[PDB]
Amino acid sequence: MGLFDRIKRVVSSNLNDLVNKAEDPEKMLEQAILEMQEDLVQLRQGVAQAIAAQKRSEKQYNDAQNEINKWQRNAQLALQKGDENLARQALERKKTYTDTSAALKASLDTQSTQVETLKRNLIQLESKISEAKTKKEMLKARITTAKAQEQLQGMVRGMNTSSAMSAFERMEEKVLMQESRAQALGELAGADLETQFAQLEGGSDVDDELAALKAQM
Amino acid sequence: RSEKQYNDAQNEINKWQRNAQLALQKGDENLARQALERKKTYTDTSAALKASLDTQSTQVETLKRNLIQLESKISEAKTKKEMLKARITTAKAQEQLQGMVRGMNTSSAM
Repeated sequence: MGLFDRIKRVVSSNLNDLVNKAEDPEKMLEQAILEMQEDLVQLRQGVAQAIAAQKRSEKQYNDAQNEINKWQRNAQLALQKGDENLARQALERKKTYTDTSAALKASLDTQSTQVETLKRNLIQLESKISEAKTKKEMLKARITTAKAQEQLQGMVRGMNTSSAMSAFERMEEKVLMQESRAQALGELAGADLETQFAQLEGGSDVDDELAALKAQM
Repeated sequence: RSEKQYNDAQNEINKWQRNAQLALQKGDENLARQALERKKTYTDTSAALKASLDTQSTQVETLKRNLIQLESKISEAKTKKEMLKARITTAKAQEQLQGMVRGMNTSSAM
């Protein structure tokens, strides 16, 4: 058991590197965004359920409030045309209705309080997804730039990592060597001393003539 | 695209402030409260988005500079190519100078 663990760790490292070779940032950076949005959808549906529950609760509040006044008006009618007992019954019912309405509003308040937090959380979700979507577009351009920035960095005369400039440097070297050979075929001939001696006298003639002509003028 | 989104958010912030104006004129306090609450979130979003637009511009600056350097290097290489072509065509016959000396027989013409 102290050896099978090691074997399985080695196998797992093999497989994990075999996979991490396949991952490609350009497509993964978009699949991640896709899944994030797909989950935001379900969160939205949950918030929708919560708000619907709140709406139903407030509708019940409204119905109870309406019936309270309905029974008060019917007590009015009873007292007008009926007797004291009928008004007593109507008022007794209206009391229970008012109690129910107050008790229900007491909870409607907290329901609204909770819905507020839910909506705020959803807003934060949307902001985070937007930021991630911006970063995706930034990094895609970074990728497409770095994929060829090597073709700047190979421009230096030293490194041969860019065959495009390597086959240029080698050709330049070959041409320079060819010209050097053709020229040195002269110093082999022995004309270098003759050229040096001739130029030791001919070099300053132009300057001397210019100076003399300036003096004359 | 990022800066366009910034502009849209900035526009809608003022739109909601104006609608709060209208609510306070004709409506009630709760409507203005709702409008201001929405405008707060819009302003927060706009500021957060500009915070990243800044760095995006910073990166684009470096990218453009690198491209400029690329173009300069290619121009220099293109100049060297034309220099070395003439060097080649000269050295291909400079042997017909160097054979002119009385000693070497490498030039059958002389």
